[PDB]
Amino acid sequence: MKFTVEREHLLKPLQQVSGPLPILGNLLLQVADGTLSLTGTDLEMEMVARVALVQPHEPGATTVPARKFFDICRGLPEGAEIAVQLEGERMLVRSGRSRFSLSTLPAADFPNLDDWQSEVEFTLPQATMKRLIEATQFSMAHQDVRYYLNGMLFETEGEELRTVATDGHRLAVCSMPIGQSLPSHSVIVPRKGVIELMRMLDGGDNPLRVQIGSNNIRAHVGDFIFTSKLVDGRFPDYRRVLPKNPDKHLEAGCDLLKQAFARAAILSNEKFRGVRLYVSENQLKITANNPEQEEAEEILDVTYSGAEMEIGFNVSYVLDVLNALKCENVRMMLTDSVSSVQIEDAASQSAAYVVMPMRL
Amino acid sequence: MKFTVEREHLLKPLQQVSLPILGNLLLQVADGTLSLTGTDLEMEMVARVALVQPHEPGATTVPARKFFDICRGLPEGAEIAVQLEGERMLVRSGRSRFSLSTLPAADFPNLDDWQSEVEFTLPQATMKRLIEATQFSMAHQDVRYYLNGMLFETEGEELRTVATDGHRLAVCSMPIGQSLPSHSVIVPRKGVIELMRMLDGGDNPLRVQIGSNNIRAHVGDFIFTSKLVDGRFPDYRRVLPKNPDKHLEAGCDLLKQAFARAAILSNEKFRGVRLYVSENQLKITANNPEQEEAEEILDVTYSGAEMEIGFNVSYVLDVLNALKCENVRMMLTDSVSSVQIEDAASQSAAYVVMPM
Ligand SMILES: O=C(O)[C@@H]1CCCc2c1[nH]c1ccc(Cl)cc21
Ligand SMILES: [Ca+2]
Ligand SMILES: [Ca+2]
Ligand SMILES: [Ca+2]
Ligand SMILES: [Ca+2]
Ligand SMILES: [Ca+2]
Ligand SMILES: [Cl-]
Ligand SMILES: [Cl-]
Repeated sequence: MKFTVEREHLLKPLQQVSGPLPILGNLLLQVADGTLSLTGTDLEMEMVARVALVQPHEPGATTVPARKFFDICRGLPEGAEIAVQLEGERMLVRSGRSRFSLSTLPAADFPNLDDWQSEVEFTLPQATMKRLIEATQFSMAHQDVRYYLNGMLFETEGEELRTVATDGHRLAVCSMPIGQSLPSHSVIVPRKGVIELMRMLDGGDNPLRVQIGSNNIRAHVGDFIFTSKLVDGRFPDYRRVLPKNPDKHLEAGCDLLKQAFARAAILSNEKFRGVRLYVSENQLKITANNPEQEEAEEILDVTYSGAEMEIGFNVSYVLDVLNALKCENVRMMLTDSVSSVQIEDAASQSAAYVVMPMRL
Repeated sequence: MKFTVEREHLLKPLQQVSLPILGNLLLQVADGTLSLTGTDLEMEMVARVALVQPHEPGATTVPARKFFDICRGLPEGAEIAVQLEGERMLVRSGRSRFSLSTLPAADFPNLDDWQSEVEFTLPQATMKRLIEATQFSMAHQDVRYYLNGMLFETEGEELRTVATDGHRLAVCSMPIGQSLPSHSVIVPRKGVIELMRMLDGGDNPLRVQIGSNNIRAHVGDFIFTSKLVDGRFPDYRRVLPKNPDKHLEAGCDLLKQAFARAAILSNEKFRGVRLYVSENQLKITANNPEQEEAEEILDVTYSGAEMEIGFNVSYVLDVLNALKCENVRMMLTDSVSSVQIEDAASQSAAYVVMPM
């Protein structure tokens, strides 16, 4: 196995196949039919990056320490030529008067995911999948014993793809039309897989092809192919959590709302983070207090014409939402003091967020 | 106690000054000035803010982080009205209202009074230079406590910093244009951090006062005071190689990046690399327990005798990173002695690394 390649034709592929038993700490390298393939895996998911070889090359395959190899390539100067050749049990890397000899492990020992058949497929712009994931990712659970929440639901229905995330306390949903007729279907992508998928998306003109099997998901964009197992479990139904008829709409500028809440949060309970809202004609008042009896109060002009009411909620969750929206204006959809709140960009129903009420 | 001040005039001060009462800031309105004081009993920062609007005298103590976070949290151009009521300190701006808990000003600790013995003035940029040139070589948590801080030495008209952990050393000397006595104090690491943090970067000069057990720095409307560390700091003069007459010169960034690449295949714990010097060439090698190997060859300016020597590469990289320069000079003795490293264009800082 031998190849010579420009440094910058390796770095993005290396970035993608690297991670965030010891062979899982290596990258599989393969030279075949004019192409260098690099694969990383943690047994649950895998990334394959292909790079065209325009310079003389010789076929073969090995595995090499991922972090050391990446760091060597990155440490070489911009534009450097990197010549690689297998020499016994070692991989030799040379560029200029810099030389390196890395340990290998056999390509035969690099683990594969089981083979599987694709049952649902669709293509969509990368920007669209990026918006879907970014809209909801922050509401996924981390390491909950309810293992099926440590991930994101992907739901196809009609011509729409939808993502849902919840940690069992708060919920995020995003839906976007993708212009293809789809079966009604849903799967749970593990949280790490979501993150890896997200980082594969450069926001470019390459279309994204998604293929979903009964136990796996695959995403293809240009020179990259990502494959992950699905979480084998039942996701909760997002539909029963959405408020039925939130008939009291408050609208206000996102930043003003966010800044008022961030100030109020400073004097809220450090563990439970409850803040109270008092809504009246075109006016919102936010209060917070803590066990030390310190108190915050914010009054803002907003748009509102419903009946007066008050509601409490977790200010950390509400701030998470307002930071995810990054938009001009926000809509808070209210029912009463004992019902959840749904929050949206005032100018788009594509993403919605639900936060539980708190009795304070 | 009442004041009303622009957000812009509180923020920098609050940031500079930021057992329960140690978590609070002491606020004092007296003689048309707001004083803000923060302390951890070892050191203290005081900021003075002139009050151009109506105000009433008095003092209290309030949670530092919360007050800072509320003031920062308010919008550009906010006016911040403050008054003691209770028990509580009220902060108001726009239609944002806050009630904070207090501890009595009477309880706020004072550093003991002390007398200035040595005093001088120098530019902010010179103190920045002195500290950044050496800070990275201080020990962290060494049982020789005085190595966890930084020596500040006056000699002739020079102010000098020295930092060392036993394994490598940094020294930097700068002229300050005043006749100074010969004196040395050791400033604790925390104090060195704060001393740096108060510069700022404007053209306000720094005024330093040194006592037998304290150092004080005045810049602008801020006064920082720290206790000193006792103990006998080593003599940089005995650490400098007596006659390192083998002189190698190389590009700083070229040299750094070569070491940084070799370091990848050095032992993770011991970090050793080998240097082979010969006529106008440097070879750097490294290897690890997995028998992986790195080799770098660089063109350098060298016409001394050949030799080889081992070093902890993290120590060398620390030096090269702290030098912000075009070319470096490595000054060698033999395979079992230290190396001295300087900017090829300046002698005002020097670095010493022990061989492995
Ligand atoms: O080890 C010792 O007993 C003294 C005192 C601490 C600093 C230091 C010593 N000897 C040194 C030799 C070299 C360097 Cl870089 C620093 C030091
Ligand atoms: Ca992977
Ligand atoms: Ca449609
Ligand atoms: Ca294009
Ligand atoms: Ca209040
Ligand atoms: Ca070595
Ligand atoms: Cl004022
Ligand atoms: Cl010097």
